[PDB]
Formats: sequence, C-alpha cells, structure tokens
Amino acid sequence: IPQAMQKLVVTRLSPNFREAVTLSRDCPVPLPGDGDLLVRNRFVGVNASDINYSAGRYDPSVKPPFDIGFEGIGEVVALGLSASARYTVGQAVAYMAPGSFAEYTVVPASIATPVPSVKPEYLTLLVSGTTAYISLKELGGLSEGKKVLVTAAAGGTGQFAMQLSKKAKCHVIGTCSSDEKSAFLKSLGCDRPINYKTEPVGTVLKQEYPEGVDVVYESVGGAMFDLAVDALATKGRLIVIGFISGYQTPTGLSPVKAGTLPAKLLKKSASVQGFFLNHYLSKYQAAMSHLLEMCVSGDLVCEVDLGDLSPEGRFTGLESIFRAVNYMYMGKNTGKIVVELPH
Ligand SMILES: NC(=O)c1ccc[n+]([C@@H]2O[C@H](COP(=O)([O-])OP(=O)(O)OC[C@H]3O[C@@H](n4cnc5c(N)ncnc54)[C@H](OP(=O)(O)O)[C@@H]3O)[C@@H](O)[C@H]2O)c1
Ligand SMILES: C[C@@H](C(=O)O)c1cccc(Oc2ccccc2)c1
Ligand SMILES: C[C@@H](C(=O)O)c1cccc(Oc2ccccc2)c1
Repeated sequence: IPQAMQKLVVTRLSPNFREAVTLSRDCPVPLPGDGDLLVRNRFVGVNASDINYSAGRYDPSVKPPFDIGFEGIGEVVALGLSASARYTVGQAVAYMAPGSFAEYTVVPASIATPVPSVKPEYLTLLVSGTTAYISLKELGGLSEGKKVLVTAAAGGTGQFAMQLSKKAKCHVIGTCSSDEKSAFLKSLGCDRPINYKTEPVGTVLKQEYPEGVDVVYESVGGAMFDLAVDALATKGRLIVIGFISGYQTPTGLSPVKAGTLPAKLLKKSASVQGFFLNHYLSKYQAAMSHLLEMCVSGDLVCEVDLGDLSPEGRFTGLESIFRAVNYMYMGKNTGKIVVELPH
C-alpha cells in the first residue's frame, strides 16, 4: 500500500493515443469504498477502442482529465467491509471496468470476476472472449455446417470467434495479414485461413464459397466490410463487432461502399447487426463462467501477445502501453495484446 502511484490519464481528446494520454507520476493511491476492491494490477488489456476512448467518443460531453484502460487482473490489496463478505486481501481477481491503466484501480466488488490465479490468459476472456461468446450465441444463429467468416481472426477477439464457431461445428474462414498468423489460425482449427496481403479475399470467397457465407464476425470495416457484405449467403448475417480500419481518423469512421447496402440485404434476405458488449451485460456472467471453464481445462487456446517479439521487447510497465497500442495498429500482434506491471 504505497502513498503514490503511476497511471495513464487522458489529458487531451484525440484518437492519437500518444498525443491524448499522459503518464502521470505522483498520483495518490485511491482508497476503496464500502463495496469496493482495490486491485493491484499485474496485467492490463490493450483494446482497439482504447483510442476511441481517448478520442472522447463514448461521451463527447466529458472533458479531460479522465482515467483509461478497460480491463485488468491482479491481487486485492485492500477492500471495504461489505466487499470483504465475498472477497479477501490477496485474492486473484479480474475485472472489466474503466481506469485499469494504473498501478492500482478501485473496482466495485459486484462486477469483479474471481479467478484461480493471476494469469494473462484469464484476462483475454474479460472483453475479447466475452464479446465473441455473447455476440455469436445471441446473434449468430450458429449450427452444424454454417459457414462463418471471421476478420482480424488472429487477434484478441478473433481467436475466440474462430474457436467458438468451430465448437459449434461450423466451417470457419479467417482473415489475417501474415503467413505466421495463418499458421496460428490453422492451429486453432481454422478451415480456411487467408493472408489478405498475399491472397485476394474477394476472389477466394467467390471461388471457394460461391453460395456465400452464413455469418460474418466483422471487426475491420472499410473494404473488408464491403467484401463481407457481397459474400453473404441467402439469409446471411453480418455482425458489426467493430471497424478498426477507421478508428484513427478524426471521426473514427472507415469509408465503405454502402449506398447499395439496403438493396443487397433485401436481395439476399440478409442482415447487418451491430453488437455492443455493454448492451448485453445480463449475459456476461454466464459467458465468463463458461469461458473460464474452457480456459482452465485447456479446451480453449487463449493466446497472449506480451510483445516479447516486438521491436523493443516485452510490454512491461505503463509506459509500454503506448508501444503496445502502436503494435496493434501496425497489425503486428497474434492474440490478445497484454501489458505486464511487474511486482
Ligand atoms: N463490439 C464490441 O463490444 C467490441 C468489444 C471488443 C472489441 N471489439 C472490436 O474488435 C476488433 C478487434 O479489437 P481487438 O482489441 O481484439 O484487436 P486485435 O484484433 O487484437 O488487433 C487488431 C488487428 O486488426 C488488424 N488491423 C489493425 N489496424 C488495422 C487497420 N488500420 N486496418 C485494417 N486492419 C487493421 C490487425 O490484424 P490483421 O493481421 O488481420 O490485419 C490487428 O492485429 C476492433 O474492431 C474492436 O473495436 C468490439
Ligand atoms: C454448450 C455448447 C453450445 O451452447 O453450443 C457450447 C460448447 C462449447 C463452446 C460453446 O461456446 C460457444 C459460444 C458462442 C458460440 C459458439 C460456441 C458452446
Ligand atoms: C487452477 C489453475 C490456476 O491456478 O490458475 C491452473 C492450475 C494448473 C495449471 C493451469 O494452467 C493454465 C494456465 C493458464 C491458462 C489455463 C490453464 C492453471
């Protein structure tokens, strides 16, 4: 329980993470209320939308300064009396809540997830795993022999959309930007990995899947979204999970050729369905429970990229978050990008 700590703070609204966010060095350690845990963060998750958050896009009325980081895993170092009925000092806990980019974060006990130990694999589940699980269960209409296309398939959430679709006996196609990532996809049971830098995705889908794909787990936006719509089967479902190709722009939007979208959907009786995890929190506990079971049992690969093969090596310390965000946006990661705060 130190007097002071470091944390990241959004000091200016911008999708340029380095220009928006400051490493603040002499911050008091916040104290937990009656219903709160104080978590010493050991690993924190880097998420594409960290730059949407720094840009102010979740609530454009809220001015800087504000905390940042959506998820953490670590040890309970202090807690309020009511919280102590369910949690104990020293316990491993994980959470999805704002302000994880800090050495210590106050988290309401009611939203914390107990975990068996502090491993970065368990953090991969909190946002990336639950997003894939809930969207596909609630909106995917998966069943044996459906064809599922997953974009950013070798990324944090993509790896789960791939594996969970396979567990539903689907035939799965996955896009990624390298042969190393394609090999990773194959190792997860991907039926058709596509390196979109060396193989034209539109041609692959037209030639190999002429009747189309039944479900798209679409994270990329832009030209990839356009191709995905064209590739939809009759009654197919494209799920808008995100559009990372656009987040760095002033609006966060990626250009699409969507003027003909209503016509295309009518012609195919097909759909475009958005998904925002925070609209489905009633499903979160059950998703996390099943994901954790599969993770511990070794029935789910939870790939972690701690940056050990990045230019400057392992993502250690809050200062490495800047590098880690850049790494994501250079498309370099395989699995979930995680930063370690060692102690
Ligand atoms: N709807 C929700 O509630 C929700 C929740 C969590 C995440 N998401 C979304 O899921 C997506 C993935 O997020 P993540 O945090 O798991 O990241 P991630 O997939 O681990 O990393 C992003 C990957 O996207 C590709 N990429 C990066 N920059 C790109 C660009 N400029 N243009 C095109 N492709 C680019 C790269 O893979 P390739 O090798 O394939 O290029 C990169 O590895 C994002 O759209 C995010 O907003 C949505
Ligand atoms: C119980 C069964 C089932 O509900 O089909 C199952 C087994 C293994 C992983 C699952 O997780 C998911 C979750 C979403 C989509 C596909 C599979 C779901
Ligand atoms: C009970 C659990 C724990 O203490 O975290 C455990 C015990 C032994 C080996 C494990 O191996 C792993 C490690 C990472 C993810 C899944 C399984 C995980």
